[PDB]
Amino acid sequence: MTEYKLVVVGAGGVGKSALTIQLIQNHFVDEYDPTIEDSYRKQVVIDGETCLLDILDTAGEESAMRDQYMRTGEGFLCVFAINNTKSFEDIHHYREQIKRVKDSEDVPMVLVGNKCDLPSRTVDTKQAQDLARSYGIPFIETSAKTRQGVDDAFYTLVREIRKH
Ligand SMILES: Nc1nc2c(ncn2[C@@H]2O[C@H](COP(=O)(O)OP(=O)(O)O)[C@@H](O)[C@H]2O)c(=O)[nH]1
Ligand SMILES: [Mg+2]
Repeated sequence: MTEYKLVVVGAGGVGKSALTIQLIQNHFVDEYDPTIEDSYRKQVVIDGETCLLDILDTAGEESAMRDQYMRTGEGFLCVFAINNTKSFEDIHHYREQIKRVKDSEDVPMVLVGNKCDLPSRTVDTKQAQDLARSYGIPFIETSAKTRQGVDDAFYTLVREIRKH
C-alpha cells in the first residue's frame, strides 16, 4: 500500500509524542520521555485510500534515522502549544530548518496548535490562522488528550503531500 513519510517537529513539551501516540494507539500519554525519538507506522484509510503513515516523532543533540527522515520526509507537522507563546514564536525556526534540509521552498507542511483543551490559552486561534495564511499552509487545532483534530491534522498533511 501507499506509504506517507511524516515528521513531527516543534519545541520541547508541545505534545509531539502525545499526538503521535494518540494517533497510533488511541490513548493520551501523561508522561513520555522528552529525549526518546522513535518512528511509528499506522495503517489508515484516508479518502478511501488504505495507506501507511510512517511517522518520526522528533525529540531534542546530534542520528542516522533522524537525518534520513528530515532529508526524505514527505510532509511535516509543525506543532506548538496554544498555552505556550514561546513555542508558537519558535515555529518559524522549524519551518526554516525544513526548507534548508529539503533545499526547497515548497515542502508539504501543516501548522498544529496543540493542547486546545487547556484553560491557559495564550495563542489566539486567529493569530495562528494569520501565520498559516502567510505561509500558505493549513492550520489545525488539536488536543492529544481529547483527540480533537488529531486525525484531521495528520490526514490534512497527507492531502497536502498528495498535491505535491
Ligand atoms: N492537556 C493536554 N496536555 C497535553 C496535550 N498534549 C501533550 N500534553 C502533555 O504535555 C506534556 C508534554 O507532552 P509531550 O508529548 O511529551 O511533548 P513533546 O516534548 O513535544 O514530545 C505531557 O505531560 C503531555 O501529557 C494536550 O493536547 N492536552
Ligand atoms: Mg517527545
